[PDB]
Amino acid sequence: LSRYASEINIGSKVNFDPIDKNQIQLFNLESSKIEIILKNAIVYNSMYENFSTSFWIKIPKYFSKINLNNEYTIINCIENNSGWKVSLNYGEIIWTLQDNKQNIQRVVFKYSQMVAISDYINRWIFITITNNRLNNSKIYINGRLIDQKPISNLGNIHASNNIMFKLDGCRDPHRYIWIKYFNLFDKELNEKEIKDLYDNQSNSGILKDFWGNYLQYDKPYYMLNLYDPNKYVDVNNVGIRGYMYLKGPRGSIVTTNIYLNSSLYMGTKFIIKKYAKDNIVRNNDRVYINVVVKNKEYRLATNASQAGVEKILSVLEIPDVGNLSQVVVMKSKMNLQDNNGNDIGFIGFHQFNNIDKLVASNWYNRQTFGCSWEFIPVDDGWGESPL
Ligand SMILES: CC(=O)N[C@H]1[C@H]([C@H](O)[C@H](O)CO)O[C@@](O[C@@H]2[C@@H](O)[C@H](O)O[C@H](CO)[C@@H]2O)(C(=O)O)C[C@@H]1O
Repeated sequence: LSRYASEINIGSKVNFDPIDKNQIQLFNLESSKIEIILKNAIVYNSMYENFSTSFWIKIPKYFSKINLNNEYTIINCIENNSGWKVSLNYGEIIWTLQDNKQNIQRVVFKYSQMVAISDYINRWIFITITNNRLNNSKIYINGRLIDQKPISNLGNIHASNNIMFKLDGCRDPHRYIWIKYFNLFDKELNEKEIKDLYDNQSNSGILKDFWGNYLQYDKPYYMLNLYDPNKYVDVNNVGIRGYMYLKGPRGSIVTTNIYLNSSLYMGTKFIIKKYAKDNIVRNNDRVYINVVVKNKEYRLATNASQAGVEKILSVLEIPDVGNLSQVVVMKSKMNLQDNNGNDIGFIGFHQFNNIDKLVASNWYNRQTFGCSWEFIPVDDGWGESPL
């Protein structure tokens, strides 16, 4: 789907996401490419006309020293040494402009791999790049302005007729990217236009996992509580006599001079089960939550007749749930309901004798709280090994 091109050439080694066919995976392989041939009107050739581009990208973590000092192109629109391109490097997204007089200007976005929880590593991020031929070129990340450089000294920019989506110059043989929702604009977008594009293309009716992919059923997720991200979920004991609690701190995954992050595959995984025709978790879906303890699934539930508004959650055997409250209404996070269809509360945590146990409390519904979760599945772009 491209309203900019008359011909779309797809190499034999382009992979498409089966759950979300909008997502395109381009490998560091020579047939892993998509060339689009712009319509004659969309082709850029001017000294004064402003233009802007936007796209979503998910960049896997850089794992080794073979990734340092290796700027490689991913989106190429340069012909006869003139035009624009998007390139990548170790912890960098790079925008480059070239005129017909060997003038070059680069605008760069930088993110670190030496952070506990990154917002960019192996996660979908919205990139917007805007260009005002009378002053500056700007790069936005998730709608926030990051950096800007002057381009007014650049003469005529005759871009290419084609746009080549392909990893070019990359020395990492395992390297790939995910890309979707490429767009071109014949104006300099302002912050509000970028803000609206970011929200419009977010698919707010579908829940997303930690990496930005669609939330799915029968997919094991490691849980992260956004109020205190240094904790992970554990199960004291299975049965109505045990509870779920948040214990910390998280571990570390390290590779010297490359990355130092918190480990994400920690704690008892959650598995979302269907209750009330695909494997996509949408807003207001009523689902079941299964929790694995020692490689065995059990049903998350509680006894809402317990004292206090904070209803401590237990992990019971599925055949032995009885009439205990278990239905969860997913929301884009988890609103546990009783069998009467009434809210018991958003799933969060509450301190009980120095133990931050997971509770379902309507105090959240009344009122970032302890009910803010992220679902972290195993992903090749992260690289960690599940313990
Ligand atoms: C005590 C503390 O430092 N933090 C609280 C936190 C804050 O009250 C608030 O979210 C700051 O923005 O809120 C959390 O705790 C809640 C309790 O304060 C409340 O009485 O009961 C809640 C459960 O029904 C919940 O435990 C939270 O938002 O989860 C965490 C912490 O206690």
